[PDB]
Amino acid sequence: FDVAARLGTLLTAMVTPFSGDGSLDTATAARLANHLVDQGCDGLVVSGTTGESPTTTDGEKIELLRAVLEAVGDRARVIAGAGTYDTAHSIRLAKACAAEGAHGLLVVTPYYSKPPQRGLQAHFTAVADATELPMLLYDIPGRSAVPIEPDTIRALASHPNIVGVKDAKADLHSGAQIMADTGLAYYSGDDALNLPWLAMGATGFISVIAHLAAGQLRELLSAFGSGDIATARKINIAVAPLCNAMSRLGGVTLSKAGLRLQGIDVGDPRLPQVAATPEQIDALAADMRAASVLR
Amino acid sequence: FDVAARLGTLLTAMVTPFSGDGSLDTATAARLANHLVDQGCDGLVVSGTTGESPTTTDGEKIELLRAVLEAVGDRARVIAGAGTYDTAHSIRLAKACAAEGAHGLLVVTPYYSKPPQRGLQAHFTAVADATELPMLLYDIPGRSAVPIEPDTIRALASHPNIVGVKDAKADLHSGAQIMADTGLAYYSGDDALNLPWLAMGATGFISVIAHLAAGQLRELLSAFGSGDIATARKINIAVAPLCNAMSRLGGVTLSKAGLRLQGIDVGDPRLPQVAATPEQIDALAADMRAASVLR
Amino acid sequence: FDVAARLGTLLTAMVTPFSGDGSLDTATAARLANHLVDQGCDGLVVSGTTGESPTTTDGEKIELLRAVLEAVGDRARVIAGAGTYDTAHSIRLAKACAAEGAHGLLVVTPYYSKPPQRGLQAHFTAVADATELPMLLYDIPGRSAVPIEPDTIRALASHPNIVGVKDAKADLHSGAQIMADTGLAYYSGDDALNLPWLAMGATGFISVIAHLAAGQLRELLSAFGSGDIATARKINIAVAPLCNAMSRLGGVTLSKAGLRLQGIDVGDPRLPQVAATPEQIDALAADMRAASVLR
Amino acid sequence: FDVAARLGTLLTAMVTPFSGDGSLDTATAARLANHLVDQGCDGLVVSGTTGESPTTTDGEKIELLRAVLEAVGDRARVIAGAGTYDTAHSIRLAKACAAEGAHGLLVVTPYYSKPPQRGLQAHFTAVADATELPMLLYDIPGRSAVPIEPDTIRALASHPNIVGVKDAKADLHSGAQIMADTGLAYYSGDDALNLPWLAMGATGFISVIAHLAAGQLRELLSAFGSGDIATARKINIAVAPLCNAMSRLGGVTLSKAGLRLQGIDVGDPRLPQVAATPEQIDALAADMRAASVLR
Ligand SMILES: [Mg+2]
Ligand SMILES: [Mg+2]
Ligand SMILES: [Mg+2]
Ligand SMILES: [Mg+2]
Ligand SMILES: [Mg+2]
Ligand SMILES: [Mg+2]
Ligand SMILES: [Mg+2]
Ligand SMILES: [Mg+2]
Ligand SMILES: [Mg+2]
Repeated sequence: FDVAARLGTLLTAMVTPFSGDGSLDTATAARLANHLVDQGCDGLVVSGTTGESPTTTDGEKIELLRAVLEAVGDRARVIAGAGTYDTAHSIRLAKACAAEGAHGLLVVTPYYSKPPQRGLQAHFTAVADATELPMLLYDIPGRSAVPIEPDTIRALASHPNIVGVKDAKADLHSGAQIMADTGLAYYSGDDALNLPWLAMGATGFISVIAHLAAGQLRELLSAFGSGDIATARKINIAVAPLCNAMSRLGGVTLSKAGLRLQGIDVGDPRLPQVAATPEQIDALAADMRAASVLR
Repeated sequence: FDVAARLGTLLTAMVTPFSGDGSLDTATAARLANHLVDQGCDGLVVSGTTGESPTTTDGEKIELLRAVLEAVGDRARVIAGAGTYDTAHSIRLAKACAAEGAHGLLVVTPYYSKPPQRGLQAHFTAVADATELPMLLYDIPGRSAVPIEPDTIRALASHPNIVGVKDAKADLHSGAQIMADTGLAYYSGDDALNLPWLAMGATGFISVIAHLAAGQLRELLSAFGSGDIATARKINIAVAPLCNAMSRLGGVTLSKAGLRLQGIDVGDPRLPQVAATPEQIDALAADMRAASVLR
Repeated sequence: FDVAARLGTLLTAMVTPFSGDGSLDTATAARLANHLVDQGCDGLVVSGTTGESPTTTDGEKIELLRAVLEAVGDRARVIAGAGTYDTAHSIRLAKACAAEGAHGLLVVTPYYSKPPQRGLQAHFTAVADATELPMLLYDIPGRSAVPIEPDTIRALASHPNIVGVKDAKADLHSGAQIMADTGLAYYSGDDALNLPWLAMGATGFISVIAHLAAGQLRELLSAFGSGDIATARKINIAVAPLCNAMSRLGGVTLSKAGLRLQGIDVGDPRLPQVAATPEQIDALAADMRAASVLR
Repeated sequence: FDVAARLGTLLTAMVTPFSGDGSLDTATAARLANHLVDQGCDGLVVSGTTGESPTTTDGEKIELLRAVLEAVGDRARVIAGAGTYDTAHSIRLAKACAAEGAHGLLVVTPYYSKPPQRGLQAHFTAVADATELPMLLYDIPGRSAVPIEPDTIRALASHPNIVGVKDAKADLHSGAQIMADTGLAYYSGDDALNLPWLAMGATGFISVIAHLAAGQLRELLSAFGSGDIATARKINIAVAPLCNAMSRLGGVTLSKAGLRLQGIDVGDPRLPQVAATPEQIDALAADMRAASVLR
């Protein structure tokens, strides 16, 4: 299994565009997907956290997945977010996404209900048992309120269909050892730690700021891969203001406001997420100009 | 607004009983509701966290609410959990619960997606606007990954339908000041802090261990309310092993295993929650014997 | 052993007054000690955290202890802070304080170096063996970077000289069980949790805000003791602004600036602690007016 | 100012050897210093955290510094740990260390007392003003209970003697931006993050596991410096078991037990730190064999 070829190296956790009435806008979704791949992404995650998976319906997730596969599926990998805090629901979503032709699944730690580690294991195993797709665990305790503990990640690595981890936990030392011991592929799921994750052996990024700076993140991956760490560091510093704006706004608000500033209107977030205020737009524009992604 | 009369003073966040095949068991739900009210609860919350709100459908929640209202609605207050991380969904569920005849709503902080405080305010206001029912905010950052900050609670207090807070944040000092300044009623949402919350002015408990020890928690409330803090303290120590077991197991696993030990089978949890192991059952039984609610 | 009589019920963790040249001001220490006892304290802790134990010498600690014993030792209990992160030093200081006539010892968890629990346990028992004085553990992981875990506290309880705990860890449920199981006396070491700790069985307070509001805290203890929880709650709200100021400033800065505002100059802190800025004094005076301890 | 030449690139935060009766063992300190430099360290920190700075006297620290300077000062850089939670004491120690011929100073964030940021700034400025030596800030909030906030680091960067940071805070993103903006040199102060810190631009390591594996850490620095990240990553994995053992034991217990296993007896720790148990020695020996530093 060639993870870089099968899932990608630079993915955006793409926003889900909404029309002015809040409804799903698949035409803009196809335009945005083409834009992000043209800028350097070789894969996309649809209905990740940044895609507002909490506020879209099953039917909207499937419509979006279909539109993005049609738009870019012949030249980029399209990974479907399919996990929730409900194992039966997650299985239904995984099967539906496989039926549409998703290239892989991203499955987040069940949030809010804080299952024990053996419940996390049974959950992820049940989802991995539901389809033949390659599956990435998505470890984000800062959102889900429980981590996937290292012993649990290691147990899940023995599943033939679980191929890697999108990490937003930042235990770089543990991830390095898991990668060495199990061959799971790691993706950085926190843009601030993209470069440290590459140092520890990560395959690539599942990025939020790639909405705005995909070309530079592609240059960073290439520079690092060729051993030119000084250039990778310089690019990382160049895009650092975008990580700073992400910390202020969150990925959903940042991505929808930033794309608008770049001339790609993707609508507003759905409640309880909120659109950036005029003052926040002004501060975001300043960071984007500093990062050379806005005139 | 007489919160103690309209919502209760001892509520159980009732489990949702499932049959052996995992389906909803409304017959057992009615039997359990009657048991908990006969043992001392003057209200019940249906489809709270402990009721496995993540893994039940809208239709199951409504069918359960109807069954519990028909069983105990003439002699106890029935509060419906109606909040998720999706504002549009939360509004639909609140309206459906009001149409069934719920006496009040429990609305948790949107989990996982980490909206900003102004998004929380818009979310809670939208849900509070949706029906004429009294509403409790449910502040549990250890599950939802964001708190309701005190400025946000104070802003929401002026909504005519928002009457109180189920607190699982444990900021007793902040809650005391909010109670004093706004008149919001507070309920303890963490059995470990039941007695500290009463000292600070809380109206009562929305309890997990009341599944097993409702009679003693009623005595605790009566002892504290009569001025016999020493006896309230002794009762709190008596039921402390149940709080310890809840820390080990979580409320869902604890409540379903403990009720089975007491002879009221309510089925097992739905994944990703899990039934207690044999070792956990033995340790739980020991705590229940220590708390005089078994054998 | 009568802890309330031997150690007290309302203690101030007294500041150490410094003269204009920075030296120890024992005349002001005696004046302050008399003031705090006259206002309602029945004991004092000298060279606690609030007494700037980090920046005073052993000789200054002994001179302060001597001055306070002379001033109030016949009508109040004087407890000496004697613990550091160095077991040999802690033993030396404990012996010197006992030789001066201290009535008891306060011994903080070794800070910074993060010993394992068995090292903490060896440390505390070695200090407890050094003198025949009664000793309080001081559990403050937010400062020392490690807690005294409950199994460790329970093991230390069987030492005859270890009679209680000054708690700044806020695990009210664990402390309640430890008091019931072991008979250790608890003192609130966090003013915001004074009333919760009383509800769980604490003997009293080792207080910072008693520098400014000792009379009201004595009234709180009396009201709680007589079962007038409504009055205790009302006093607790009345002094809450002082707790808020303490959260902004820390105890050392708050106590020295607040005493100065009340007309009792005790000098300024030693670096790295700092005196309140002009705007901090303005904000502190507002909280003191709200708490009725400043005109 | 050539930080790599003036302070080094691979430093050990060297243990302080004690004799059987616990007294300072300067002959063994000189022997250990020569060993660590021969193995690849080009500098040493004496009386850091791992050097048991909490439990040694000023006189012992100066005797140790004198002995280590005599042993290796002509061919390695000898940095003196000079910071405590007492600014006046820290200044005395810094001046005494400069008088002995130390090549630089390592100054930890004042621990336990939680000064505000302006107090930290005044503290570090006062210590930096006390000598002509180059000085490293040591940011370790997990031990000291307060961080050096980025604004504070940036303010201190302007001091001519403050030349860099030993980081154990792990905010790699902030450290990268600080290095870019100020030119401060960063050293990894947590072996688990050595490789990520190099990726972000760190100058080298102030290491604990270098007591046992200095040769491999030197190879790691050399491979990374030459752009051979794959080899650096493989060496980092090879020594990862030592980082795991550090997490279980702490640096003081690990280093003294591991050196003894290698045939370099440096005595035992001073209370409250403790010597490894037989079971801990067995588990440590397994990790050392895995890392190829024990037969
Ligand atoms: Mg939904
Ligand atoms: Mg659902
Ligand atoms: Mg209305
Ligand atoms: Mg209201
Ligand atoms: Mg000293
Ligand atoms: Mg004795
Ligand atoms: Mg004892
Ligand atoms: Mg000392
Ligand atoms: Mg400088």
